[PDB]
Amino acid sequence: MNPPPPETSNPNKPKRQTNQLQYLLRVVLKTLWKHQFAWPFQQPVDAVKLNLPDYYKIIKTPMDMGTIKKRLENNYYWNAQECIQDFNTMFTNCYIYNKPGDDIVLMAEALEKLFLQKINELPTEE
Ligand SMILES: Cc1sc2c(c1C)C(c1ccc(Cl)cc1)=N[C@@H](CC(=O)NCc1ccc(/C=C/C(=O)NO)cc1)c1nnc(C)n1-2
Repeated sequence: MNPPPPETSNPNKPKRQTNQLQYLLRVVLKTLWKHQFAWPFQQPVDAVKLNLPDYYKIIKTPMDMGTIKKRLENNYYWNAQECIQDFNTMFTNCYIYNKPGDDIVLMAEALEKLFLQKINELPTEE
């Protein structure tokens, strides 16, 4: 069975808007989301439909861009680092579960290259 998805709303979690978080939505997420290779990462891994019964035995901190998108739209984060960590968790999970040269790894690598290029221009905090 699939686990519940990561939370995207929690009144107990401190949060704010920052210009860096705005950039993470308007530049970083938008750039990756529209990419031809985005689709496997646009929602949680459905280990039932994909017949990956071991997925959530290996991947204990799942993350995906659907979750990130909702978190950004909900202003769920306190700082840019929290959101950058979610992106890196997503990429790392893919590399942990899969193997070098797999199609899904090539897709993650293409998205990660753009992620790195955009994060390199993260604005200074206002
Ligand atoms: C909806 C999702 S989420 C997700 C995947 C898919 C289809 C994929 C995946 C996505 C795109 C591509 Cl091109 C190949 C595999 N992988 C699995 C992991 C997975 O099933 N591995 C086995 C697998 C199954 C089918 C193919 C098909 C190739 C093909 O060319 N189809 O004809 C290859 C390996 C995986 N990991 N991390 C993520 C994220 N994924």
